[PDB]
Amino acid sequence: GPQEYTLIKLKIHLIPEFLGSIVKGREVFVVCATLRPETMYGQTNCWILPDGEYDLVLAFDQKIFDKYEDTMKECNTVYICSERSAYNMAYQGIVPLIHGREQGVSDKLLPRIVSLGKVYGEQLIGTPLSAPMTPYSLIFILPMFSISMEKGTGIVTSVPSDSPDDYAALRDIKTKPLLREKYSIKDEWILDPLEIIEVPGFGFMTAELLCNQYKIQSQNDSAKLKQAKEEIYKKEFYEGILIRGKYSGMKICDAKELIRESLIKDGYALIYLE
Amino acid sequence: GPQEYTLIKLKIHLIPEFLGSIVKGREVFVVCATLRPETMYGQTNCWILPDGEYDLVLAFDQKIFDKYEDTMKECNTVYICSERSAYNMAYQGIVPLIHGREQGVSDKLLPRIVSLGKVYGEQLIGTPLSAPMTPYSLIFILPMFSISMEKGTGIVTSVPSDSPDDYAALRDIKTKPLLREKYSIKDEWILDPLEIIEVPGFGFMTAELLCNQYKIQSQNDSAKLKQAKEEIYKKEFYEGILIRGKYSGMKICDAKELIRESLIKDGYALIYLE
Ligand SMILES: CCOc1ccc(Cl)c2c1[B@-]1(O[C@@H]3[C@H](O1)[C@@H](COP(=O)([O-])[O-])O[C@H]3n1cnc3c(N)ncnc31)O[C@@H]2CN
Ligand SMILES: CCOc1ccc(Cl)c2c1[B@-]1(O[C@@H]3[C@H](O1)[C@@H](COP(=O)([O-])[O-])O[C@H]3n1cnc3c(N)ncnc31)O[C@@H]2CN
Repeated sequence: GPQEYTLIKLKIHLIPEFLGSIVKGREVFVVCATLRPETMYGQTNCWILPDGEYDLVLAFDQKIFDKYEDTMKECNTVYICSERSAYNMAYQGIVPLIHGREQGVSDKLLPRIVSLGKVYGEQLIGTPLSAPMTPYSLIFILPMFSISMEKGTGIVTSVPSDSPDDYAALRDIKTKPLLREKYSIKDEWILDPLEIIEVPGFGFMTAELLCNQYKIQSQNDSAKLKQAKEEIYKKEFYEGILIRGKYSGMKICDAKELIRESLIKDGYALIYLE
Repeated sequence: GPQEYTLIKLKIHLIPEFLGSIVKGREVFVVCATLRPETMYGQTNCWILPDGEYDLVLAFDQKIFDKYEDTMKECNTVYICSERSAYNMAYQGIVPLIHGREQGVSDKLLPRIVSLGKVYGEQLIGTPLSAPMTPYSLIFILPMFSISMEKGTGIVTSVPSDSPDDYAALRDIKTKPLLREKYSIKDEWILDPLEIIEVPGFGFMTAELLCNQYKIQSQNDSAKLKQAKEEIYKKEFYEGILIRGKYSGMKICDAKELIRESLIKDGYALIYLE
């Protein structure tokens, strides 16, 4: 590193009781790291690690505070993310830090994030979200088992048309009916992929082709997925043509940063480094 | 961590040729991390690791830039510090980042610091510096061998009256005449300690007493130094009375943050986390 990402804010549309008691009326967002802001037009769902443990982090609504109470008064926004990502967010001014009282005495200043609580990925499966740019009104949180808690926020947005991982993990849900009974996954949470990008070689549903081309059978086949992902990434950046949005018609390489800046302008996204 | 520090900017008063060719007319500062902003009244010298390798980092004069040339135009300030500290500075907005061209292709953004070059601590020994708050007009860079390159910036300010390390390392220079011949250390670079803080138990030159009390013989006796340092730190914060500056008369615990904020206001210091 360091590597640069776009942090995508997915707004919880209906906050459940178990969070509502802790967040007390604040806006809550699930926050995902992506390398591909231009693909937000094709989001079908959101991915979380079922046994991942995530923080409920107090965030700026968009200086290190001395009082917990003043931060709590001044921030009306919570981000669900890995503790680890929250610290990176803090260094970079995205969430507040306070001078913590949890250890030591007043002769040292120990900056800490304000974490209201802890939440397991499992508990969030089924949560409705307003996401930017996708035509779907609401998309839903679903389990992905390939998620590393040591990268990004541990939360990942799903664009199955142009991500081999996302295609593979949604297919595992679509086929394996034990998986759906287990996590109590309703049918209406599983949304259809969307055509968003033309790749002149492969057409408009490039992730499925590549998953067939590498003979990928589930989300777990990581060595092959890695090869699919590296191929799709470069070919789509240089040769992919957007068929959605303001920059419809343009190549990804020419539109990507413009799309990213409009998401940032509109409050859907932030620049993030780790 | 994370731990909070004050970054002290020590301005090079006479920039030598070997740096002048690389920095090309820019203001240069040597940057030190301290836990004790209130002790800047007693600075006698600055400490560097002789075989430490430091960056010449482009800094804001006080958004990730796409062009090296625009950063170079917009920044007239260089900070000498460890590469590692510079990255922390970058995350925290203290020095610019650029989208680097050193590896890969334009499909990924790789934020990098702008390092003009490399410099060994040895090469800086004898450099004259304007430091804040000390009565001395100029203080000088000298070698300290206990410095860890994995902490702070690898550069440390020297307050021998109230730091056991600083007292011990200056004494090693004062006594050991081979050490002075080796690094070519002139006499006029070795400045006398200054009384700055009364500790009701020990008086006004508390570091020397403690070095005697722990029977500390050189800067290398780290296990004992650790005990001296932990004792002096807490006793001075809670019981130490300043005899210098605007808050002369006051206890350190009441003056410390006020002093720190005035250094920040006046452009001598910055808040720094690692
Ligand atoms: C690798 C190509 O990634 C692609 C390719 C196509 C598309 Cl359409 C996308 C992405 B990408 O998914 C996120 C993020 O961008 C990408 C970050 O990859 P890097 O190795 O951590 O640098 O991996 C995914 N990611 C982020 N955090 C993750 C985590 N904790 N665990 C597993 N995967 C994660 O976003 C879109 C929609 N998913
Ligand atoms: C430990 C008490 O430190 C004292 C005690 C008294 C006084 Cl008057 C001072 C400090 B203190 O010296 C710096 C800095 O503050 C302190 C940081 O200690 P922590 O363990 O890295 O958190 O250690 C020192 N330090 C910073 N970076 C260092 C490094 N890379 N290597 C060795 N020591 C370093 O500042 C003043 C003037 N020197």
